[PDB]
Amino acid sequence: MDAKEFREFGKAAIDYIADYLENIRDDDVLPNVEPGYLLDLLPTEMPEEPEAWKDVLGDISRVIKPGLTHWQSPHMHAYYPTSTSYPSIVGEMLASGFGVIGFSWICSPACTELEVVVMDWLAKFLKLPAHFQHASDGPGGGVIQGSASEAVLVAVLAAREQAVANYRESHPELSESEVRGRLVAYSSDQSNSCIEKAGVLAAMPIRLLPAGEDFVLRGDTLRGAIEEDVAAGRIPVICVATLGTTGTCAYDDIESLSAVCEEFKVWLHVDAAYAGGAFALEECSDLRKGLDRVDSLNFNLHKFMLVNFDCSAMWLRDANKVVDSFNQIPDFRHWQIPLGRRFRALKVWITFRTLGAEGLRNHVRKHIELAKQFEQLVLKDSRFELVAPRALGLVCFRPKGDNEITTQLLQRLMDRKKIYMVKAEHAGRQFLRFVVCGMDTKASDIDFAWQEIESQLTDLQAEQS
Amino acid sequence: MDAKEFREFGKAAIDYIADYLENIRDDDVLPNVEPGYLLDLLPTEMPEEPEAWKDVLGDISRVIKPGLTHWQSPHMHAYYPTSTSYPSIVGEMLASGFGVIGFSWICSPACTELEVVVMDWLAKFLKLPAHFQHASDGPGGGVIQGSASEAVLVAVLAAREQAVANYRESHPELSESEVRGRLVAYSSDQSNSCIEKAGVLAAMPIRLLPAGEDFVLRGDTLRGAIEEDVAAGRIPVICVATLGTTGTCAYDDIESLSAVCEEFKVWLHVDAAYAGGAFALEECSDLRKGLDRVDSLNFNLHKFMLVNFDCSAMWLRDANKVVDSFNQIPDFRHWQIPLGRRFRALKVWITFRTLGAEGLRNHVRKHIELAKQFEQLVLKDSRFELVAPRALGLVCFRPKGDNEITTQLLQRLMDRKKIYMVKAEHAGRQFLRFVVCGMDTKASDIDFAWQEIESQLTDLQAEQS
Repeated sequence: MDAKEFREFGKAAIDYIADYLENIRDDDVLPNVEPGYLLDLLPTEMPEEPEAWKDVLGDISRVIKPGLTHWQSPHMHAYYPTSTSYPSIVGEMLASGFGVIGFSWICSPACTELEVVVMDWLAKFLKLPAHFQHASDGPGGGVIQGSASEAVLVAVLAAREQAVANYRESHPELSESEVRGRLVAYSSDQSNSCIEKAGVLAAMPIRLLPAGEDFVLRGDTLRGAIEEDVAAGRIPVICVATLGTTGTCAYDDIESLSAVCEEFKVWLHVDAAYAGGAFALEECSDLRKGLDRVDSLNFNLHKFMLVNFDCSAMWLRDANKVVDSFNQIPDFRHWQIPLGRRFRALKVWITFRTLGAEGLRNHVRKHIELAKQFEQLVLKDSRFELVAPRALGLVCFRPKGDNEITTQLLQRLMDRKKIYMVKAEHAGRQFLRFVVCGMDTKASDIDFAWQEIESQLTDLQAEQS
Repeated sequence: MDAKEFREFGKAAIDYIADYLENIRDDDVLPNVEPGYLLDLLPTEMPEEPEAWKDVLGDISRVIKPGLTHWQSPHMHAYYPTSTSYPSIVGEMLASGFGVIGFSWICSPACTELEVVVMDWLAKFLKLPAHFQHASDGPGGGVIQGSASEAVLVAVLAAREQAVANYRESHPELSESEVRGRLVAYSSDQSNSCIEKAGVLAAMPIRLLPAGEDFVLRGDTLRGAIEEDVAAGRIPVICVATLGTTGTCAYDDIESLSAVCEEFKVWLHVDAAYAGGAFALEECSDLRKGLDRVDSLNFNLHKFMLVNFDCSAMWLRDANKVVDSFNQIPDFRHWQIPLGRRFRALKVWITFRTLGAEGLRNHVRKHIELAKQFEQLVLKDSRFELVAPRALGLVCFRPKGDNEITTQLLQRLMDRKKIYMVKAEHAGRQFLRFVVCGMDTKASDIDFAWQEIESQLTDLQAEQS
């Protein structure tokens, strides 16, 4: 394929995407196809001769799209968002065009330096402690990772290596086997499953300690567990706190956990994957309490920043601790698991610049406003109740009565495919999570979701016989 | 930013990329800028109001491009390729437009099913054993990973978990601490650094066993080491063999390593990251010896398949072994380290279809032809010698005489920035690696590189005083 054919293919693809995104709420958010549908539609060998890009592009709509759940839709309410943005799509495409890999400065200087610059930009925008800036004096800095799962994994592995070095150096009569077999780490029982999986991958136990009734993990619980461990001759390694839990968007108490952690020399990592965005807002300032005291923190730009999926930010208070475990312009291949790296800073930069900090703040505030609107609908309706206080873009609620009303209502909504929600459960009680996900989400979209929900409960209950 | 502004931005970006790529050999492949150049050019805060995309796009050329090493250039000879392709850039952009995440089937069915289909396509094209196909009876199948570092890490971690389960279940009097502290794994001393780093991350020793003079690791060496270990009460876990070593593109002997590995119940993973592409060629059939006997294998599509960077394929003989360690349509989040996944199959599919298997084969054969041309130049010149036999797109060679002639020649080439090569070293002897990397690479490009090299040695030697 030569350049002209590329200009034409690419231009038609730009048109295709613009028109997919502008018109997205006209399509069912959930797909109607059965597992295996695609396998049946597509050949079993790659074509021997080259196919025309018009035919391929037409196939996108014919056989791919029907098998998509549309994440970019205002009607997607199921999980924390990916919602991308136009500039982000252009930036990623540009990056793909350069096709450069940043495993060292000379592999391309701009890859690395632009990462340094946008991570500092983001740290200022999120009102993060100064020491998280590269430009700052000190070893602190941020790095773009693939996902929050990877950032959590990095922090856990780094803490495990620093622990087994600080200990074994302190007590060389002990073998690595013994020390490593004595390591223990902690988190909330409300933490994301990526914490657990990191425990498995790190070969280190992660105790999921009970959060309160309010889904908040607290310093006294952690202290208790750590004393229980230390007393037993075990070595406390890292605590992974969560700001913005998956279930209710609960916030662990970082001040008390922090005091405890400094006490016992425990690494404290904060998974802010979703709620990190709200750090940018003065009215959310409470969410930043204790941040000047933690070791590392992650936030997913795709979740709140309108940078398309991939793109997790991780700031370290002291990067040496990672670099020493895995092995002035930073050498980022040492701040990460893999060796090569994509040029992810490009799309981030393009998005920050074309949106502006004002646009970013407005975007977060708009999600908060839409969720507030939804909550008002839940509150006004005598047949529904709130299960948790509203937080950011998330409202947890259920129809009053038995869990099975929740289950049946959700099944009806699933089958209709007009909006997408998932069920959750806490202390035996099942509920529905409504999250505002849209690139384009408007008040009328919230009204649409509520009408759909409210309707389906009306019919559900009008059928009971 | 609304849709019209996106159509215009995106279309201009398509033009920008097409014209960057068609005209790329007109620019120096290596950048002339100093570390810190970009930090100095760019503001220290994100703009508060939104910037115009024309201004941003113009800045790409002004401040980004000067800080790029141009990987897509025919004049990039330094490392195994990333070379992307036009259709791949369009596909990735399309994927970004959907902005979907495949952490489960329903998160989008097409994400997963298309992955199944292109991994099978690729397995047939690479003449891989049938059992590596999803469609095949049996638990075998492939999965797209982020990089070869990740695929190697996955295989090592999976092998470590299966080992500590199979053992501890066999001898429950032993604690996990003891078993885990007794684990040992193996590789070549010529293996990629990602093997070593995987050892560190996996908390498992990886013995880099001496390859022969020919840079090939052999079954007898592995047997020796494993017997040395077993005798000492240690548990052999995994051997990571390499087809296509970084230094010389050497090939470990997979048949003997295989026999040894089956003997001791050792997981055998093959890192084929680069040379995997040549599996598609009948004249390369020897490279596939023993493949029906290994556990898992990785190949980087970006290296030989013209799919842009990211995109490593990993096939498992039995996927249960990974799935059981980390935790019919496969559930791919279990075949991997992270939880969410990008829709990477889309660009792969678009590239396979628009290129054709014929185009892919021609591409690999063309690299082989260009390297053969280069080697002929080295051989005809009385002042240069071959350090290793030519393999695929790689020729290792040096100017005759002391290592310092190699060093000085490389420094001259670096300073000129017309072509990019790196130095290597084996058994005290330093040499130059010439790899053909180009999307567009032509015979005249090979002639260009040789003229540059040959010239610079002539001047180097004509200066000595």
